[PDB]
Amino acid sequence: SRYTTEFHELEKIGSGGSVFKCVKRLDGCIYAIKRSKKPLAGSVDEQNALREVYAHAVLGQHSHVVRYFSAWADHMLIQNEYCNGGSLADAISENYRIMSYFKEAELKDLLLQVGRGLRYIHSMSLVHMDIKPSNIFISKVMFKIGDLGHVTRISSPQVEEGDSRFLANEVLQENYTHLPKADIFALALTVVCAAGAEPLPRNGDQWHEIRQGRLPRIPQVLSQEFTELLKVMIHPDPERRPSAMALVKHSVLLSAS
Ligand SMILES: Cn1cc(CCO)c2c3c(c(-c4ccccc4Cl)cc21)C(=O)NC3=O
Ligand SMILES: [Cl-]
Repeated sequence: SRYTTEFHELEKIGSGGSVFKCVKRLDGCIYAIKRSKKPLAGSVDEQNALREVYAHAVLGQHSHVVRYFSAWADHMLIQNEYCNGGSLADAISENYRIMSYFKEAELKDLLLQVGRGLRYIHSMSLVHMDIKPSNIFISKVMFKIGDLGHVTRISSPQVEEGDSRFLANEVLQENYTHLPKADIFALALTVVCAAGAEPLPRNGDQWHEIRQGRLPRIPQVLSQEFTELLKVMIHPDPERRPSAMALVKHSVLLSAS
């Protein structure tokens, strides 16, 4: 196999199939390589599997999207940029336990970086559809969007919904008029997680209350300007939320730019 002869496996970094940290023998370099069961040819699962690859391959010029090098094929493999700093989810678990979270200046920088990623994705007429901390990777720290498995075209009539902790009500209601603002809503909840919040609910009354536009408790004092920008980003009306372009140019974020 090309995987075996081309790469030396260093360590398993993800299970689900598996992602390994590998050194390509020819270029000396470390890559994250994801191995999955190859779906039946011409199936709906294969189409979903191939969109991730097509997405990766138009989304390779961006500072805040994980770079793609190659993909090939009873397994499919994708070889991406290895991010040395881990996921934002793991940074956020380490913080949780030590009672020291991202401070406001770092929450702004996270928000702005990912927001530039989404601006790039959105201007490609694409949407990500699973923005959450386990799909933001760290490598000045850099934040990069990864895991392009739910990526779709912006006017798509059918959608695979992302994680329910981070899901906009209108997407759940099957309303895809404003898909870009689903990414916006998930970015805000991602930032709240990073600020120190309790694990987000997956359903039930607390789930609904957030979808009414109310921020979860944040165990630290943020400026009103900043808090207000997070709240508008979870507004029940997707049209009231900022576009990624509006986000990155927002005055609240100027001091991060
Ligand atoms: C579980 N896991 C951990 C990591 C490294 C964090 O230090 C990781 C990465 C990726 C991916 C990934 C996600 C989705 C599709 C393909 C890949 Cl290679 C998954 C990763 C990826 O594309 N780049 C990564 O670093
Ligand atoms: Cl997560």
